[PDB]
Amino acid sequence: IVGGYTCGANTVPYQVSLNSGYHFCGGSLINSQWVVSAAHCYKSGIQVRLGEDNINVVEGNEQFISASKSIVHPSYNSNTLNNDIMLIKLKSAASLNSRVASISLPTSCASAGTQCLISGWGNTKSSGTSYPDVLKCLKAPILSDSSCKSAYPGQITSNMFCAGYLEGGKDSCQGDSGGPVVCSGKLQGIVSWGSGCAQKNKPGVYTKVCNYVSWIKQTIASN
Ligand SMILES: Cc1ncc(CO)c(C=O)c1O
Ligand SMILES: [Ca+2]
Ligand SMILES: [Cl-]
Repeated sequence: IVGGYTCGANTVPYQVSLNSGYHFCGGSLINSQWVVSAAHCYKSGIQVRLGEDNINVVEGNEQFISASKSIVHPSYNSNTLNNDIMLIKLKSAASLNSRVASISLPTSCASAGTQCLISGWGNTKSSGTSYPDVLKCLKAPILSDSSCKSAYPGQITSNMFCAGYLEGGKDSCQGDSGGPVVCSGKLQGIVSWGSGCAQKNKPGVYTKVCNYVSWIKQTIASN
């Protein structure tokens, strides 16, 4: 996250770190046994780390649970990042509490200047490299479909939205991938991609979760 703020320990209790010896991606806890992330975050040997603030210090609220199964979306395209969504089942149920809690799936999609909370352990610099140890937060509105398409010609599908600021300075960034965008208590986005970070006219692009809820519920109900 570039130009955001320190969230505060466990203030984003649905935020997960995906760990293959190091943090490589975010995710969102959607019930005691399931995480949603980006398909582009897929790899074997995932440990899900819940209850995390400092990803480099054991602070006392962590639950470390191995993935038993990963399900990349049937229609995921790695070239276009169309359908950039995957589900991860935990080998054991997370113990849900005030600091480890699932985030509601949407019943409807979000719209315009709906303010959203984007979070992750990604890079905090635009033209440098600094990875934070504690979770960073950005409040950002969803941008118009027309603005998003104008910003990224021939790249934005109906399964994508832009959120952030066309003036730049505030954005998601590398290592935020797969993390949440929460708008009025609902998981509406997954951190998907961008052109650099916090560049003018190049806001973050997000997986439109509302398109995927029937697939998420069907998949969870049969696995
Ligand atoms: C610009 C930019 N924005 C977001 C992400 C999230 O992964 C990445 C990397 O995957 C990136 O390069
Ligand atoms: Ca920790
Ligand atoms: Cl910078």
